[PDB]
Amino acid sequence: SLAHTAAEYMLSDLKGLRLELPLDRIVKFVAVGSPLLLMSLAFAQEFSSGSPISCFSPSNFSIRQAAYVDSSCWDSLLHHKQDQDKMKSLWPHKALPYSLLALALLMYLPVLLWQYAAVPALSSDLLFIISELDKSYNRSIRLVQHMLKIRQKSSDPYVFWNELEKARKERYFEFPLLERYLACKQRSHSLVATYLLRNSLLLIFTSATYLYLGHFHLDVFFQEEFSCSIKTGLLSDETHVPNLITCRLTSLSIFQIVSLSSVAIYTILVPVIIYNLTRLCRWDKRLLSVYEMLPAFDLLSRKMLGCPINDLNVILLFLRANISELISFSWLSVLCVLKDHNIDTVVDFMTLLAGLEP
Amino acid sequence: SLAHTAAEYMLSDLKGLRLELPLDRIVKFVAVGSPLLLMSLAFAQEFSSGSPISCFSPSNFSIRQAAYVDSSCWDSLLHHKQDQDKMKSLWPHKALPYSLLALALLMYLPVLLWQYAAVPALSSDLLFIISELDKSYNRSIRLVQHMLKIRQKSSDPYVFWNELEKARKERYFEFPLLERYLACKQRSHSLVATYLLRNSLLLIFTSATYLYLGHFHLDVFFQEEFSCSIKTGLLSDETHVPNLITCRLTSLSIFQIVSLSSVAIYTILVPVIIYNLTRLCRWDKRLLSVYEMLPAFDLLSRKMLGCPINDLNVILLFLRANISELISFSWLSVLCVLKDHNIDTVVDFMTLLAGLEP
Amino acid sequence: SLAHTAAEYMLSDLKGLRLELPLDRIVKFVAVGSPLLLMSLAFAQEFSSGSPISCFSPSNFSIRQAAYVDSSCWDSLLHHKQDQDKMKSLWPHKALPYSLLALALLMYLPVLLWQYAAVPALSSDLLFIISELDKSYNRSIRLVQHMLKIRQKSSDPYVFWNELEKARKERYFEFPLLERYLACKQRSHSLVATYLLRNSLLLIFTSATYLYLGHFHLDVFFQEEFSCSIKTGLLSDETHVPNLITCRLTSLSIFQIVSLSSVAIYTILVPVIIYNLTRLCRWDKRLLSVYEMLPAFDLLSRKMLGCPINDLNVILLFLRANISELISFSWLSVLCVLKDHNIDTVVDFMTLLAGLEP
Amino acid sequence: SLAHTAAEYMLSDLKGLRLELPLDRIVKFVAVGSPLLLMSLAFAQEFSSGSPISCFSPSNFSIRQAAYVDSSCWDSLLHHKQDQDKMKSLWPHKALPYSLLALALLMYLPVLLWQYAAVPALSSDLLFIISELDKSYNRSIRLVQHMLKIRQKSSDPYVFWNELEKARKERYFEFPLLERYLACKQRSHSLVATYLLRNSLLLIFTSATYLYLGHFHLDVFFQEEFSCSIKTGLLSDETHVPNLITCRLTSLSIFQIVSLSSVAIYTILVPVIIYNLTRLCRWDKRLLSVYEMLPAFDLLSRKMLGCPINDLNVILLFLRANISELISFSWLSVLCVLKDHNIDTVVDFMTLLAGLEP
Amino acid sequence: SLAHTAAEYMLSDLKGLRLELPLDRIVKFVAVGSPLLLMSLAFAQEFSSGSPISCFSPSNFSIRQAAYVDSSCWDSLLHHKQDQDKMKSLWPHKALPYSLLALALLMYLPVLLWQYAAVPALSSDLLFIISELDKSYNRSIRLVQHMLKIRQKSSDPYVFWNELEKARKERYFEFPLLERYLACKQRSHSLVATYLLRNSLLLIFTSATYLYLGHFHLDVFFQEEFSCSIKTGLLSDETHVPNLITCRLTSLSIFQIVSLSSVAIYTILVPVIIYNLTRLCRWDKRLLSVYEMLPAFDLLSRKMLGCPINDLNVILLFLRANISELISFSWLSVLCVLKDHNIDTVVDFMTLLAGLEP
Repeated sequence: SLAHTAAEYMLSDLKGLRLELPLDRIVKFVAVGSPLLLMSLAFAQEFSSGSPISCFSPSNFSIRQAAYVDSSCWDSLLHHKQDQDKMKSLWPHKALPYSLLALALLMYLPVLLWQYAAVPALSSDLLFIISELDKSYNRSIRLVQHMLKIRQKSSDPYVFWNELEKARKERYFEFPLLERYLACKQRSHSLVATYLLRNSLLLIFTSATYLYLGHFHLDVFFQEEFSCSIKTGLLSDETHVPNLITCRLTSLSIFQIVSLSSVAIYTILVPVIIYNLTRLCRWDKRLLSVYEMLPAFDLLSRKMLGCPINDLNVILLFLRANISELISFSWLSVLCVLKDHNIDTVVDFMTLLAGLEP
Repeated sequence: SLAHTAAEYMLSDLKGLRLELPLDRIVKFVAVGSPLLLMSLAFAQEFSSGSPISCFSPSNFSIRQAAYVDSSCWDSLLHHKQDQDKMKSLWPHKALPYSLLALALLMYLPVLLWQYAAVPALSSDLLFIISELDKSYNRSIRLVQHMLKIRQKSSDPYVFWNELEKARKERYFEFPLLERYLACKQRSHSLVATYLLRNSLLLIFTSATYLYLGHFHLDVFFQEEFSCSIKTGLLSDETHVPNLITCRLTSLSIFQIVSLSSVAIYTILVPVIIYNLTRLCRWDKRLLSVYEMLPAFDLLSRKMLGCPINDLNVILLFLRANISELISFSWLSVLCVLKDHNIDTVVDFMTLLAGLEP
Repeated sequence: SLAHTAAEYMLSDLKGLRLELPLDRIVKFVAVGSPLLLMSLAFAQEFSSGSPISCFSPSNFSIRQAAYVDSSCWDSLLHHKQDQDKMKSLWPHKALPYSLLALALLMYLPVLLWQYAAVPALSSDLLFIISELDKSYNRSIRLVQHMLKIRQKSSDPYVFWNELEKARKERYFEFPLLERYLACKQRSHSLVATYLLRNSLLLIFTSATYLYLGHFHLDVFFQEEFSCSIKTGLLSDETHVPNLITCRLTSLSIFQIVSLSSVAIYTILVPVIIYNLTRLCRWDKRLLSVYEMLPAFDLLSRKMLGCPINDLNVILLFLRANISELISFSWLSVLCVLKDHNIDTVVDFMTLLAGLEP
Repeated sequence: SLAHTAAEYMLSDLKGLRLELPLDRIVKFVAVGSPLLLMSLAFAQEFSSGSPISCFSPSNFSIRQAAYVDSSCWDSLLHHKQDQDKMKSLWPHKALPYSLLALALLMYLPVLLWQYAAVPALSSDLLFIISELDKSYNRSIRLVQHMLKIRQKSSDPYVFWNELEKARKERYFEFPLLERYLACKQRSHSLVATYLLRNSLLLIFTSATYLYLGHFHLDVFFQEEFSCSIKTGLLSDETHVPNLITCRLTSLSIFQIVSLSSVAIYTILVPVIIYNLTRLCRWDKRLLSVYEMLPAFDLLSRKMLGCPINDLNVILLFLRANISELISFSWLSVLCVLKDHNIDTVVDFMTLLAGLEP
Repeated sequence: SLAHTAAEYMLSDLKGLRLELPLDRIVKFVAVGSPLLLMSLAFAQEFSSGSPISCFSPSNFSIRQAAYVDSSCWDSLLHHKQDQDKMKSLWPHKALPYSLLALALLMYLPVLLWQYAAVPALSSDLLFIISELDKSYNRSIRLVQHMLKIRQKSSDPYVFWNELEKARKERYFEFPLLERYLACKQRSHSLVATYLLRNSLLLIFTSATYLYLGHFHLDVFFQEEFSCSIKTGLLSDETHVPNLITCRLTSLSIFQIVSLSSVAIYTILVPVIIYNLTRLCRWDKRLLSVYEMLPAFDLLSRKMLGCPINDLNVILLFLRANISELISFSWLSVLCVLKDHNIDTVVDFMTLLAGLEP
């Protein structure tokens, strides 16, 4: 079916960076593939419907005549009630796959906008941050690997605290170009617009589905039998039944079940995206206690102020997801025992030297 | 069929770590793939159903009329018993594929929540622990080898009973970071909760399946014949049978066998999960006699006290499966002849140099 | 469906250079693949049409006679209206797949034309320009290295407003080699209009679609029944119905939705190509500030004069996508915010030596 | 068919070691795939059964009435014999594919038991044993070569009959870790239990198949006609045949041939299992003569006593299978001409020297 | 069809050794694939059989009654001839695919027997022989090269007829282990039995096929019209024809064609196997003349005495096939011009240094 091909092409699972959160990933699957899956079950496989409409034609009719009769009403679904002559339409029955595929394709717009308008600028400059925050450790592997050796002969903090203080606050161990970089991305507001827009389109599309099911569905929902007319044109001058009565919809159950499942999936989907939206309303202070002492991570910790709608929010949010690839997947992750003013300072430094990598 | 594609994408069998225990793999495979296989076998392959319901129409009816009749009841299963007019439903016969697919999808949530909420941190801990445990080889044979070489040069107390403290309490024998890490780890309880909840979800889903098969099934089980009505609408003003009796279900045997198989497989499946849960109720003391002599492995056996519900328990359980990968898949495993107080400790030592690796 | 094969072969997704604008790629995709999607949806999958026409033959006819009836009228679509004898044709219903396939294959013509007549000349110029423009490493920081060290010896305006006049006005800082190329390349006007012609081709194609839809469609839009004639030949000498009335078009709905979708998608598409056409109508000076300071990139900002219809426009626009690939972007990226005259001349310098890459 | 997919997934043919006896492999193949082959041939391909039952309905009945007739008997297989009213059922004809599939899944369980309960420990043991065995070469040719080189420099007792004791009881010729390892492993009884259960499960399963064929089959074996009844419900008040006689089974020949093939194949298979079981009842001394002269292989032949039910028997049986991989697939295998006391112990020597590998 | 799958799995076309004579390969291919090809051709593809039996029921019968007539005799093929009551059966018409599949499976037994019981030992022998004979190049040219270099310095007996003795009876020119190995393999008679059985089982199977075609075929070969009986049970008390004559077999042509092709192909195949059997009955000495000059190959030509049923025979037959892989595919193969007593031996010699390879 077309659903399988769409799922293969659409919604199918730099060079190492993770540019997309597992929450948003799961939301994208559960919002895109669900209508495709419902289409696949509905119009194939388990329920081979065959003819979606059946008619109780009079016995005098021939087989070809009955075929004409029950083929001339599916494209003319009109309830010719005796109550003037309010011909109520049941066009959602013939348009259900259309609506499902339209919803499926509408679900793919926000991810396209996120992939097109924000991925390149994000990717290039985060490659810049990862390409710069690897030599900060290379400083340590090349100038504090003897920090123990010059110290170990003598004692007292005069050979601990100030020996490297001017070798950590210097020309060699600094990155002031990044200071201006983060200071300025604190001011810009372009990248947050993509995220908020991505969430808002999914919200408005879910509301659109809600209203669509509210107006057209839920009205012809317990209706299964209607009377149609055939003598409404060139056939009016013929001696046969003026009204073909009791055309029964065979696929009412799948209609009801598809509608109910479509309601339920979006009802359970709604809270996840609002949680993702409120994720950006606060400044995260989970492990900032250790970030303030780390040399390069200190400037991540100091610019922790002001209104929480800034590009630095998104940058740090994506960093925390990429902070454990292979190299920061180290003592950074290992430092879980320093989470419990002269002894805490020296104990923390020996643990830093205990993980002396090579 | 959707069964083949679902089994392909879903339930399809770092870089070396074993993040799943084999019994868990077996139980997830059995509990997930079985509904797929049953629904595939039932509604395809050997028994071509055709139409699940057959009707005994009066001979006056035309072929198209009979098609309308047997199509207007497969979506309107309502037994018009003469006993007022208790219209008992027979919906599960129609809803069986939906029930199977919903059960299959529901059973797969626990593995998702495990792989998302436990894999990263647990993998980090395993990699760290194995990274410092692989060092322990050249710490008992590269550090203690001058013990028997000194033992032959002296006799008793100062050479074999007064050397076991100046060498064991030595800075090349002591691992502070690992001990502090284990001390911090055994206090944490975050990781075990995932294990308990993933098992409890399996139990609660099995109980829900039992409830579903107990209330909806087991009632329409020996019923194969039910009389329907068609003149319950505008067809009331027509000259034909008022109660079309004897619309017969065709797939009753399939219904029975599917229900019985679903009951039996989960009945035999239940005890494994409770066994897995109670595996954490005790401290494993099978081979601690050999850990307590090794430098690094003494710490693992030392912090075995108090209530066993801690992350240290699960981390040891998942480590034990990985102590036999390629490097600890060595002398440690070869140390099987040490399971049978001055001759014991020497005999334990030249066996160490027997497997001197290079 | 053959539409799947066409989408697989056509419209299927040097060695590093990007030669297509992403917006142009999206326009190409939505213009080419859409008619294939409508054709595949319309005549397969969800809607098993069967026979697009049905006939209400008299009951005297046999099965094969009715087969002759409904086969002799599908290929002879002529409404024998009683209003002299204007047999209106109903041929668009038959020719819809031909029209869709013709439109889809017509959409690909501008793509092949641009691929064949633009890319060959374009690629060499772009790669050459990149080859010389990447040279600033051994042009700027090697040749402007003796600026900061020179500063501290002397004082401000006689150390940084006198050595500029000789250093930049010196052979090794000069790039007139590129200057003759760029100057002679702007005299050319043969290739400037290739892009304009490429856009106008698809614009004329869209106009053709509009005229075809407004002329032949939109007339047979609510006509679903018609009376045919069978005794319009050698059967004229027979005793049967002369006007075999009531031939009903069962697939009118598919016709209406495909026509409406074809109108709507192109209606949304039209302004995008106009925007792309207007993109060439102005000088882009968004980041001209950074270009003029760097030696090599200074020439790019230098030659922005005259009418904006020049080849250099095409090179620069297709180059901005390729200028940001790996190397030239890195230096241009590190500045971004810097858009805010003696301190400015130096603060931009230690930023350059902050990112000394090795 | 499902049989093809089942054969694809299951029953499908470290890093170089052979963990399965070829006889056990062919036993597994012929014991698992045979019911799959019978399933594939019986209900597909050559004999498109269609409806496995046919009914001699009265001529007055309509087509749909006959469809109801032959659909209401296949799921209600009950012979309404006039002999009270012993309604003998013919359920095996329906349950044959289910029975075959259940047998197929059942007979594969011992493979899982062997793969899960014995493979890792066996692999560790064999890996240790070959890892130590490969070293035995440069200890009898690199280390004993100065026996014949000294032999011509002297004569008889002190050069060939007294040097074989000083040169055999030396530390370079001793393997005490091996000796203790095999001494401890011969006491264990865990590994043999898995193998004996593996054979016993096959034997019990074959006996269960014999009982199943004996009781339920072999009774409905020459019956092809049975009189059914339809007036056993709401059709009791109807004017039709009270005993619709003569329902004929179409696939009786398939039934008989499948039963005969099923019994015959396992009857042929039985002796191989008991042969495999009794292979453990004796100590194998086929080439023990050559083992006793090699340094490392002497200990293998030394612990050759007592009751043969030990894990040592299994480890040696599996060792002989991998004794010809790439390195022992050499001089040891070449040592076949030494199978035909002063000349014997020197003639066997220069043969070792001639095969000096590099 | 299972014909395609069976040809895919079986009959499908160390690391360099050729362990099968290609005549055996082609004869196995022809003997195994021919029944599969016949099965695929007969019951699929070109000749869409439909139903292998047609019945002439009286016109009073209904359509379902006629279907019961058709299906009540195909499984009860019994010719009720009026000649007492010899119910001659035509079961081979039904059992032809069964016979073809059984024959195809039976053809595979000798192949697996040879692959399992003889391949390892023969492969080991060939590996050892090739490994030792590949050293023979630098033993007749790098050892014997100082013959003509000395022959030109002397004249006749002591340089070309007395130096051929002290040099050919020299340690570096001798391969005693090869001679002893070949002598040991001469007495053994294990591998020859495998080849003899591999041919004998094929002969026995061909004779069995001839007997099968003789006894059951060739009797019902011109019979296509038989009269059956249907009132042979519960139908006896009915009013219809007692002898429902003329059930005509519509697949007699394929029966005759497949029988003729099956007998013809085996008749053609018979001589090849007996030729292969006789191939082992003589010592092959086609190029023994050039073998007796070479150092190591002289031993091979030496041991051709006595009865030709020995293992060295089969070894040399397998050698002559793989003597031309990559390194003996050299001067040895080039030694074709030396096939035409003092000038011959020198002429035999400088050709060796002419092909000095490097």
